[PDB]
Amino acid sequence: QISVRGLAGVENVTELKKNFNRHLHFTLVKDRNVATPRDYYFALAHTVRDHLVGRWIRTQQHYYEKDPKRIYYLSLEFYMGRTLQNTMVNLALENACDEATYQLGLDMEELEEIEEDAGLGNGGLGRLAACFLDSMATLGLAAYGYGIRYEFGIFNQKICGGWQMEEADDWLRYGNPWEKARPEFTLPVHFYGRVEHTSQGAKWVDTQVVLAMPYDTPVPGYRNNVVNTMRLWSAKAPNDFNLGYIQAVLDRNLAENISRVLYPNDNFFEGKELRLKQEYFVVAATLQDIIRRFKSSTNFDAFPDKVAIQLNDTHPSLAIPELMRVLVDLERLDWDKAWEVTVKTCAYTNHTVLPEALERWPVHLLETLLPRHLQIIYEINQRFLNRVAAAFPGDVDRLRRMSLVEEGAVKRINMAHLCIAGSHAVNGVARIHSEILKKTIFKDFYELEPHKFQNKTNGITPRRWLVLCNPGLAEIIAERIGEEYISDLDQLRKLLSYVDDEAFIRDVAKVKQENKLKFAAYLEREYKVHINPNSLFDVQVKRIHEYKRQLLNCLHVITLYNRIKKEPNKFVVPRTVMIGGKAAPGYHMAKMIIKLITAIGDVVNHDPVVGDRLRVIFLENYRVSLAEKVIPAADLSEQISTAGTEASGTGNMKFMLNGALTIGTMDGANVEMAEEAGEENFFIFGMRVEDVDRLDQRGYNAQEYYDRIPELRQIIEQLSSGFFSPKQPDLFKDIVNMLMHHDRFKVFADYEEYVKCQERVSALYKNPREWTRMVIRNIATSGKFSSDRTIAQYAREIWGVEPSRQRLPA
Amino acid sequence: QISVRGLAGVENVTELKKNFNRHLHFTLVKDRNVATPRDYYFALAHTVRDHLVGRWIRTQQHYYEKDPKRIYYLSLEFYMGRTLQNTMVNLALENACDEATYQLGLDMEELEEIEEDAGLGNGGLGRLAACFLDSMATLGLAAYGYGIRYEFGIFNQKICGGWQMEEADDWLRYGNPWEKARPEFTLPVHFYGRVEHTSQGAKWVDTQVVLAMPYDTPVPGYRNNVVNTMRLWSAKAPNDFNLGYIQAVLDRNLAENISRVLYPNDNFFEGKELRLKQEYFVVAATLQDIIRRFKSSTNFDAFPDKVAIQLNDTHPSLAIPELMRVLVDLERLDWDKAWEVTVKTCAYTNHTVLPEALERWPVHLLETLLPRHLQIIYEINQRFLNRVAAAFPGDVDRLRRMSLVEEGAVKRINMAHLCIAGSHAVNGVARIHSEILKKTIFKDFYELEPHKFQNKTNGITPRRWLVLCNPGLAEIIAERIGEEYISDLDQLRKLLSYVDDEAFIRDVAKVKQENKLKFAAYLEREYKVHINPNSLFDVQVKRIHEYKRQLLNCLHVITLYNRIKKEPNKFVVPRTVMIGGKAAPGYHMAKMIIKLITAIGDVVNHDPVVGDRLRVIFLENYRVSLAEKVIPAADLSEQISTAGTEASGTGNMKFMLNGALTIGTMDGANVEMAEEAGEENFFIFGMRVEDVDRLDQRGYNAQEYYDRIPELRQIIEQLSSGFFSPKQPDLFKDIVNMLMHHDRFKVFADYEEYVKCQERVSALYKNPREWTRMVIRNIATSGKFSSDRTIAQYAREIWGVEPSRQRLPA
Ligand SMILES: OC[C@H]1O[C@@H](NC(=S)N/N=C/c2ccc(Br)cc2)[C@H](O)[C@@H](O)[C@@H]1O
Ligand SMILES: OC[C@H]1O[C@@H](NC(=S)N/N=C/c2ccc(Br)cc2)[C@H](O)[C@@H](O)[C@@H]1O
Ligand SMILES: OC[C@H]1O[C@@H](NC(=S)N/N=C/c2ccc(Br)cc2)[C@H](O)[C@@H](O)[C@@H]1O
Ligand SMILES: OC[C@H]1O[C@@H](NC(=S)N/N=C/c2ccc(Br)cc2)[C@H](O)[C@@H](O)[C@@H]1O
Repeated sequence: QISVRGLAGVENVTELKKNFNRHLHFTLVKDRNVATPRDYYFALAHTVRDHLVGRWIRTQQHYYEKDPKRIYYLSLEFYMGRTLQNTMVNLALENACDEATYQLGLDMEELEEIEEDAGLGNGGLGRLAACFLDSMATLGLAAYGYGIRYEFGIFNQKICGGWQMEEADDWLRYGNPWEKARPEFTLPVHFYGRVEHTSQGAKWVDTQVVLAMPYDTPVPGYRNNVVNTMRLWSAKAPNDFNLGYIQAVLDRNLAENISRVLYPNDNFFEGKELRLKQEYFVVAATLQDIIRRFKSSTNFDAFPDKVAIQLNDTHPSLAIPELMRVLVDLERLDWDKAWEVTVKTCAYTNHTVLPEALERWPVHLLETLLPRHLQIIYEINQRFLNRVAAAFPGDVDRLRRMSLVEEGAVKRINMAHLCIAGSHAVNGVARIHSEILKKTIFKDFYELEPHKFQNKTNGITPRRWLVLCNPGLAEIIAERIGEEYISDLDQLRKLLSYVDDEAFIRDVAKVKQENKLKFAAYLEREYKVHINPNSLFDVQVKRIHEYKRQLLNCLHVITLYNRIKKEPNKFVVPRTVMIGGKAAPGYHMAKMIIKLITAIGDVVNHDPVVGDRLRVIFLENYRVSLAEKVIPAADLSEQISTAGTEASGTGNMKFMLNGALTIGTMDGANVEMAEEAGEENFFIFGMRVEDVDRLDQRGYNAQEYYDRIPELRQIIEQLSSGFFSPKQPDLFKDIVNMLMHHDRFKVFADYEEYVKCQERVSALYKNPREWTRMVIRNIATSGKFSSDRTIAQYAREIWGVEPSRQRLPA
Repeated sequence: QISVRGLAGVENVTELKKNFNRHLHFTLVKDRNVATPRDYYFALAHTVRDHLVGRWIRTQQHYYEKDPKRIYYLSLEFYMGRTLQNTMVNLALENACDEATYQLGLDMEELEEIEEDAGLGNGGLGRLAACFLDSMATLGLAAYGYGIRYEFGIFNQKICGGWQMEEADDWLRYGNPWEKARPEFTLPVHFYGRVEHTSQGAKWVDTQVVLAMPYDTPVPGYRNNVVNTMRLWSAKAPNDFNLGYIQAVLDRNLAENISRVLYPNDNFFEGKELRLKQEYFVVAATLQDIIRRFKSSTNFDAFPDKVAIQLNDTHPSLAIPELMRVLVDLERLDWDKAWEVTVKTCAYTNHTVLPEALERWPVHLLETLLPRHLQIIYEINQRFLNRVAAAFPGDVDRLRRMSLVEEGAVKRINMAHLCIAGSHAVNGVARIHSEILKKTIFKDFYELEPHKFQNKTNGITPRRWLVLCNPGLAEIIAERIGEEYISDLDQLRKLLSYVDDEAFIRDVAKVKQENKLKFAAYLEREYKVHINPNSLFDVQVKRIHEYKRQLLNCLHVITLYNRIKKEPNKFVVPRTVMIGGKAAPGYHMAKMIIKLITAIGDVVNHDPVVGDRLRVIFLENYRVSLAEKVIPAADLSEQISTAGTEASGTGNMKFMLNGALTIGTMDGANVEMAEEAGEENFFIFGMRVEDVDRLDQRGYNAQEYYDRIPELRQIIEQLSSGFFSPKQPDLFKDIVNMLMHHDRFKVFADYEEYVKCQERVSALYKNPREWTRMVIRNIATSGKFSSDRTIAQYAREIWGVEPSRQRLPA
């Protein structure tokens, strides 16, 4: 039907149809009489996956013959979403499969909805890993993603009585057609035990063993015939485990619990032993696999020439002492040589500045679980601190600030300090974030080793985040500038010469309207909720966090409601305000915020005076597949974190690429987005980082704002008095108290500017032509935010490898 | 190569080769450079399984269109062994696959060794279920096997220092190519809760729910294109289960533990809650599936015309009150009608008379776990006992003897009594066993309802137990009488006219010698143990039980050793004595017996004076795949249970079919085997049932035997003094004490006759011609012991269905 979806050739369509029937029969053991919709999905998945196989074998074979430097991306999170459409897109099979299924009497889009998200991540960090894998394959890098195959991913969110309920994400229940178990590479991982010092070095003995079994998932590049591997480890008990009899067999569950569930606590570091076990498990299995592949090329001098390990935050930081352990204890390298190898191999990416999220493991935990690693960390620390002492003689406070070991009630290891010490490169994920790292939280480290600190501004893949989710937009763009932009997103700049083109303006606006109608219909069908598709779609989707300031959004919503109620017969630009995102299960304030949003909806949506001029909807179970639907439909992207708190954001880039305008603070990548598009084409408001700093020095007094802004006072009074919870008048007392007395994120301080800026948004929307021209100016300058650009920068400036857009033979 | 293995046509071989390569590539994601032996096995399994698919779909479709009466065989055990060769045999694909793999440079027999046994049973009862499934498919019956998909089957047995060690049988670790998950038939099973009595009947409420997910395995008939289903249930937690967060997800293991492991305690009934849960789980899921299929044909009068449920022992006895529960509580049938339906639907097969194996569930367990079922059982009991009281007025002791409820310390439900009450047919498994049921343990029930009691003598499938495991024997038989005997085993009688045929005598003896050489080589290669292949292979393989009297065998072995040591330069017929079998992990005496056997081996095998004249080997990890190897190799089958204790035995029939002579007591099916072959062609010794009864009346005094048999005294003295355990002189004091003071199985009482009978065995073996002629007389009369005969009897006399040897279209 549409051009960017590929050719639907006669031969290909015929072959797809016959392979679909073959799989239905031989693979699913069904005929058309008894086949369920799920059977049809699986038949299609197997049909498509067959096309990856040759490319996958020949890609890995090529890496064996050419022996390039290998990139190992270590993450505890890979937020992949669905795989079927992505695979079809990257293989140019979409139209052919659509035609083939149509002729078989099936709707392919309906089949696509059957696939579970691989929800193996929490939010931005997990999704970044996934975009990165796609870009590495598209850029022809010999790259592997390594993580954990969680049996249960991020919980499914249900809203019951306005409250978040969690249910287990049993995503493997029907089987996963995109994975291949690799039992021949099953590896032992060691825990507990004790250290013995012999004549010939230390030995880690009396350990408990858990097996690590790998599962490989393909990562296809965009039409280049490259298929890379994501290898995820699953925990398996050894067969003699605990081996009264019945109990011993049942107790195998204990060992296998390691890979059972993704930790969803993205707000607050919890020193939980099971989490520590997960972190070591992925690291130990991965490093043995890396070393095996390196040997199948004695001389570890060449190790950093053939291996790069990227640590996605500090979660896999144990790679540093584990690499030392293998090199010193097993390979018998001297300490200094081993250390040089380690440093040159490892690089570390930081994803946050919030102190409560920093991993600081109690020493007593590491002592019991990983006694040899603790010893190694102590030795790393002593040698590192000796370097600090030599560089800054007499600066004793610097020594305690930089120590990997934190003294206090419980001694802790600061994993970020370990990562900086043991890496040749440290990067933040947006220019302002990387600057904050050099100036504030890692200032001491920057002063010691300034060459280590880099920036790598985040990006998103334009395959999933434009071609897949918004084919209508991709197509009208391709009609004018061709298809090359899909793997060279900077080419979108050519769209600037179309900002005055009446045909293009009409098409951009039409695609948005179509996306909005489609989403308005998705809401009615799957959720029985009714929305006005001519309203401005005002969207804030992201995990619920105080720093992300969904509360500020709530305050605006109530302001709009109160203004309408005050002057009911005055015209206002109709809005559909959509907020969605999951709260970490133990984060009380975040759960209260969700309840607030639904409570506002309950009042606003049923007020007859309001009509269809304002609607507040909580988007349930926000996840990658829902993002693919809502983002193309959005007019306004809410990116309103307190300046200095959102390291980068990536949702912001998704909205920019898909034709929404952004209202945002100068925080994270918003700064660079505004810089690319021009500040005139962005709705910027609020404190800058410097203003926040000024406010902290003075002391933040929320009362001052309450006293001087009558509209804000009214909202707080409504919240306190039970206007939004008639039967539980004090329901929101925690929220009011926090806002009034302990708001780390200065919600009131940005309120006035936010509301005024929102008025300017409404003003522009009244003029559809000018709204759309500004939209074109955003899309046209979104090129920098391709993860292809990000990955090319990692490759050249950190990994020491050249990307390549050249095809492998088909 | 050999005729009974089918045609290796050019077209078929070419197609097998190409489908093998297709699976290696597309299914296993490998090419020949990196493929492991296990990959080759899987490629072959997938190639063969493709051939089942059309037949499987068309068989089930046929049952839907013709709507025959369906047979549901309920068992907690299905001891299937390996599936690959069996599938090839039943599809006539063996030679073609052998040729195809040969041309690809692979040894098919080597590939076959890679397959794990499906070890979903303990011994005879589990293996009987498997033979029965094969026969039901071969006889064209619309039959389903229903059980549990245990994650862990019978433990793998390791021998360490002469002691049994158990390890988990992780048989699904690499995936099972013979199963298809059927998620659309996932069903809820209820536990705990409480009963409410409303205006309109009882209601079972506040239950905990565990999901039952079915997995289908094909059961191919012998060359008739019939493929029946074995459906095994797996336990799955519902998604809102226990839904702090992390723990709730980890706790899902609790629910799923139901299908985790097979109970291996075949010696002693343990009232363990988890076992009770397994029993209800299989019953509840199966009955819903049965009823669903029955409705997809309101009127339950026709239920017994369309449904037969066979209960394999009392393990699925809860089917009776569960059927009542569904009929009364859910369908609202009156009690008496529901009961009539239930009785006409259910039949019960008893497999033992040993009191300690009888299931007697504590009332307090059923009260908590299954409160409604207990109420139903109480009501069944009252109505049943009212019938007893009317039939035998004033016989108050009969009332307490026949009650389903046993009074005592803890009240218990006698599940065997429940099964008799609620079934239209009760059968034993060999003529003498069924007689014992009528005369002793169920005498009261027989007197009340004599029409209910039947015999169905056990059988084995001649597909697995001749064609598959002994193709050489199958072939020399087919050369003379054709191939029809394979599904009509009575035709083996035609071999009687060959007992004087010199060519046939030579061939029978040659096949045995070849089997023995092959097994002698298997022992050296996989276990590094050295045996003389010209010795008599004296084999006792079966689970270790006091009643099976492996100890009696041990006493003979020691007798032979002592006689050799006494007269070293006298000629004796060389023997290789092989004993194998697993002991239930909590059965101390059985574990002591294994240690005794190995301890005897340790002395006997290293005595220079003995030479290669006597060797004692413990066959480690006896299981179906090992039985397939050792049984064809055996000369002498040890079937030496105390008369009245082995209900049937089936190992006995396997040896008879494969050319071993039998030394045995007149117990179980041995009686009928001797009757078929003629007593002159069997080595019968020892007490008959009547002699055992006489001895019990008098009182069994082991001392008397010890005092009057000098050779027996010597052995006991050697055992006591530490001759067989020099470093732990008292190791075997438990064994001696048991033999001397509390031997329920009268080992000493059969000793003299056993030893004398064994002398007659040695005498015959000295004359190979006469040995072989007697062997021919055994094989030729083994026809009655085909499970095809057994199943045809069940079909006609219990299920009310006619078997059919007619082909379905290919
Ligand atoms: O879903 C059923 C099972 O499938 C198995 N896959 C097998 S046998 N072949 N896959 C081949 C394959 C071919 C191409 C791609 Br692109 C990916 C996999 C997986 O190993 C199991 O984990 C899984 O549960
Ligand atoms: O760079 C990608 C994105 O990274 C995000 N960091 C995230 S999701 N950390 N999660 C941390 C975490 C900690 C413990 C657990 Br258990 C789970 C998650 C930043 O907040 C975004 O600004 C940035 O765009
Ligand atoms: O082993 C990998 C997985 O395979 C799956 N089988 C699938 S997808 N098709 N089978 C088709 C089939 C075709 C013919 C026969 Br005869 C039996 C099964 C099973 O459902 C899983 O339980 C198993 O783990
Ligand atoms: O009819 C087939 C065979 O049945 C056998 N019974 C067996 S294996 N019962 N297992 C009972 C059992 C009880 C509890 C558990 Br937990 C496990 C097994 C008889 O002993 C044989 O004589 C007979 O030939």
